[PDB]
Amino acid sequence: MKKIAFGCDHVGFILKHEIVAHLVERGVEVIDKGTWSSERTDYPHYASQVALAVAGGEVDGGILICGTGVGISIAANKFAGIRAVVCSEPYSAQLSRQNNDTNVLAFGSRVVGLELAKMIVDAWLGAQYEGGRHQQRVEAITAIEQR
Amino acid sequence: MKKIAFGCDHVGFILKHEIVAHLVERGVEVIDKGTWSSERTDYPHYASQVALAVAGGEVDGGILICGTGVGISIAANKFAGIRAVVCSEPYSAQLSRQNNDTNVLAFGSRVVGLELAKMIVDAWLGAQYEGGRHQQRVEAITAIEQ
Repeated sequence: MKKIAFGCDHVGFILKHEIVAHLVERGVEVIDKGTWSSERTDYPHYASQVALAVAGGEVDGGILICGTGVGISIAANKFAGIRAVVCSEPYSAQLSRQNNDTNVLAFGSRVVGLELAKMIVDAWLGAQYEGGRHQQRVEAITAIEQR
Repeated sequence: MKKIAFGCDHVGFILKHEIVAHLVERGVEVIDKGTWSSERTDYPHYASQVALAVAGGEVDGGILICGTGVGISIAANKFAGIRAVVCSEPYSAQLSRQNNDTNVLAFGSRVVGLELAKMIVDAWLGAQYEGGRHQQRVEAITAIEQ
């Protein structure tokens, strides 16, 4: 995860500058997909921008923030080749990389505070997909897509 | 949410008996898609069973349990007509009903303890979808499905 496409709605935006700064500090190139203010806007559009960038290989992964991260991650997961984890603790983030090869992480600005959110990001970026027995399971997910 | 399709893998199974018993205590009729023991099994199959039930209108919603809930909910979200929330607290569950009309709830037997899980289930079951400005956003999720 060297370059990441970032997206958020107006509610997720409250964490944007700090999370972007944290990613730059961790040495990742952030491709910013918006939004750019607290002006009311629709989360599915930003989900699409990040998801398209990840699925099309222009970026290694995506990070998405809304009020809870849930709606924005449901939208992302609708795209083929996207496996998005939403969570409020770092164990789920870490294991989803290890077992599910997640390429998109989401969380909620009204659920997690900033420093917990930073720890979830670190746990996600720090984990490696373990393949092995988990591969046939991940392949089952793809099969669901292409039916 | 009067009829719920339930599914889990062998790790999610550690919460099955008490979560199913709790749904029944709250007057929910549970359609059990398995699994039925702690023998190793693959979570995508139980995701499909629940998703196909919800999508085909056989039940009102779905509940899924694995180690974290994430892989099983990612699988479920790949099905047309499913909006699945995974979480480890009740706020996300509740708001996902209110704003996103979620029809599947997932959580992790290795992430949340039993009584917190019951509270998440209660919040999800008790919340109403509010429609309004949210329907446009939900319609956009469906548009991605095509």
